[PDB]
Amino acid sequence: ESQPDPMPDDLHKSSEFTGTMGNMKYLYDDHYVSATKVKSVDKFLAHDLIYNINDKKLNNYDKVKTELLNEDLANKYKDEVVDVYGSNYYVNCYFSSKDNVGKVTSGKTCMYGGITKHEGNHFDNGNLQNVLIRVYENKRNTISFEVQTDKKSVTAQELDIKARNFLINKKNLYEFNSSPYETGYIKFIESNGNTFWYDMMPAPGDKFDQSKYLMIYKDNKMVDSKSVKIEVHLTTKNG
Amino acid sequence: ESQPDPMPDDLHKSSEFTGTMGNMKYLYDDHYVSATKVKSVDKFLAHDLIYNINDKKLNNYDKVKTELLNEDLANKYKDEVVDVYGSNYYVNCYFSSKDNVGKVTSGKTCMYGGITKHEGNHFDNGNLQNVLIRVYENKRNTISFEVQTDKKSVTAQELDIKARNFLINKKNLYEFNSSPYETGYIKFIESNGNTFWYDMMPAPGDKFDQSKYLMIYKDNKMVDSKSVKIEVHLTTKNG
Ligand SMILES: [Zn+2]
Ligand SMILES: [Zn+2]
Repeated sequence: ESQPDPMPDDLHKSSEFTGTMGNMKYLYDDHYVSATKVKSVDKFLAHDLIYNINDKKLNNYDKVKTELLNEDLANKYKDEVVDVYGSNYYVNCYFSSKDNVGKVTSGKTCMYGGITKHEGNHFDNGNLQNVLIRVYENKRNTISFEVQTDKKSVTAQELDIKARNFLINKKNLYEFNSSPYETGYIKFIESNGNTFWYDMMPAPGDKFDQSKYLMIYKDNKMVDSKSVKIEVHLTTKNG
Repeated sequence: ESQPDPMPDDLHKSSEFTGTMGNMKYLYDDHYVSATKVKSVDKFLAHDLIYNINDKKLNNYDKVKTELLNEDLANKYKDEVVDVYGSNYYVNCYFSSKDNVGKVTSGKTCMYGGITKHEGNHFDNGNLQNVLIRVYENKRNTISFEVQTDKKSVTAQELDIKARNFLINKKNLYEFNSSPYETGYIKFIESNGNTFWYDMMPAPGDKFDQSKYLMIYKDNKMVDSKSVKIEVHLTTKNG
């Protein structure tokens, strides 16, 4: 039922990415859209939902569009009061068919998934759940830290974003020019036996497409915060 | 992330099962445990939960034990008000360490999974959701029918039980001595892209172990009733 671990050549090597690593760092360093108790107002294409989410701090947007895997997954959340959490982008972000290619977008932002039902998804006493992350550097458990969440069923996105944010500060996961690591993947292990992973490095080439990379969250995958296990496996550029 | 379709030899052939097919038929023909708004009262082993569920019609039991994949999945539902639906058995059903091998059990019954949270899992107007089942006989769509459920997030077990029950009556899926079909599998396709299947035929040999066969529900797998697709693929013994 689950997805097997990555083989040597299934992973992206950072040395084969000749572009700016700061484009990857931008997506995980204190960067996220967070909304509370909202309902869908409109749709652009059949598989997406548009929301009226305003940026409090920077005020870079007042409307958010999130793409889902298909029409079915979108219509499931169309008229639901939900909470939103995910990594947004502006380059090649379209809300209408009259938008040209290369659009940088003004007060609107785009993202994938990051949707959870509001009703019945929070802890009884208004507490926060601690999720433990185990970090492996060259098959050696160097450090372990905890991220928090107010959700019982949380998207894999929220946990991954919070895990990378910490790693950028503590271990310099992503820097402007490059990365101290050659390969890296975040693996999720559910209490129902299901496992899956995400490639933490950008595809080979001199260009980085943010909207193409964030498609890994399109499926809106969720995990039980109390029982899920998370492992980050990294390998240094040296040895 | 998902499970690939079965290869020719991944499936059980009914001609290689020299036992009584009525043992398989017994588990799906108007046979199921159904409970409403209950909470766990005790535990036998670390991965299971015992409930006070009484049989209304036949009164064959007043206590039910359901086994889950592990301690984590069990402790998740330990203090939750839940609804139960699944296929039960009595042969080799133990509730204590003082139970001998081959126990037929009196007023107690055993099952796997079949657990869903009660709060926030029912349709707004008190309606029932119709789930369409597509039947393929020798790669040919012969018939299509609908099963019903009062749950938004239903276990794969409840749907499979209801699908087989209909097929036993309409197509004689399982009979006492044998089966008109050589192979058969029920495939689930989720709106999140995940797919998985179950083998509908008993393992080769002259003996049928009901408790070993029902372990396919141990993981307590659930699907979104409104968007899930179900396909039953069968092959006749002839051609
Ligand atoms: Zn909420
Ligand atoms: Zn209920």
